[PDB]
Amino acid sequence: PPTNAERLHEFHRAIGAATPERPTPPPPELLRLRQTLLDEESAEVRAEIDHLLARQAAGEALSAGDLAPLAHALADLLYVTYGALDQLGIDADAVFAEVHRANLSPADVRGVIERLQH
Amino acid sequence: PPTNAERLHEFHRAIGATPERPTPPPPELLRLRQTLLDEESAEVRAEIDHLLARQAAGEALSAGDLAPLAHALADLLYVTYGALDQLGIDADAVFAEVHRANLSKASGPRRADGKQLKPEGWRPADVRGVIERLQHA
Ligand SMILES: O=c1ccn([C@H]2C[C@H](O)[C@@H](COP(=O)(O)O)O2)c(=O)[nH]1
Repeated sequence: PPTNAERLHEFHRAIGAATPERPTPPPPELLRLRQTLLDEESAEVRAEIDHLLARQAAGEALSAGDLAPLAHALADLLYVTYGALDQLGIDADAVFAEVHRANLSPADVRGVIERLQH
Repeated sequence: PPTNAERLHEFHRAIGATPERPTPPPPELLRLRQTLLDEESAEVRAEIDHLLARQAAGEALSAGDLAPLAHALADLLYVTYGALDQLGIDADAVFAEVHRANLSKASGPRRADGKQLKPEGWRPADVRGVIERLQHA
């Protein structure tokens, strides 16, 4: 099964978006787009959390189905976060794995980037 | 090979914190996840602003210079995956549904900054149906 990071690679290739094989310093325009998309989706997460909190405050008993907009927005946020890493040429899974290693047990992301060049 | 969502599950088992099926959370837990999302987002925002300033000064960035951004981005994945896992929601099921509906945008126009937009007749992911599938075994 494809990982979510590999899925981003498929998406960018299907839309004609830069998706380099190895870590690649980016043009400013790429950085600016990635910041915009991250701001867009994290605002949507925030708004969907605010709706849940407001309903709960008024006594509503949330159902599982009631979580679908927030889950959708959280997945959208994953999507643009992975997307930033993909457009930088950086294997997100390799960086996530090193972060996970440190949390589970210090993350050397600089070392992962260096290794990804080769 | 474990996915990143499954790694978050492992991490939550290791620290003593999560449901198997979608479960409405207590409000305090929501406020907590928002706080964690807000802290890692701000790190990402400042690091990109950091790199943008260096380029505006004329610096040619190297791949090595990308490590704090890559680190901040992975921390953001971690707490975003963590949010879905504490909700009892399988991130990979949701993501696969979001992904299929993003692939279907390929023929749409593009915004000036490069954002892919939706073509005529596009239809969104049915994340409600994913939740119901997850809720009902
Ligand atoms: O250039 C783009 C345009 C869209 N998306 C994905 C992120 C979200 O999953 C979703 C957001 O699209 P909008 O609903 O905001 O148009 O599409 C990208 O990854 N890159």
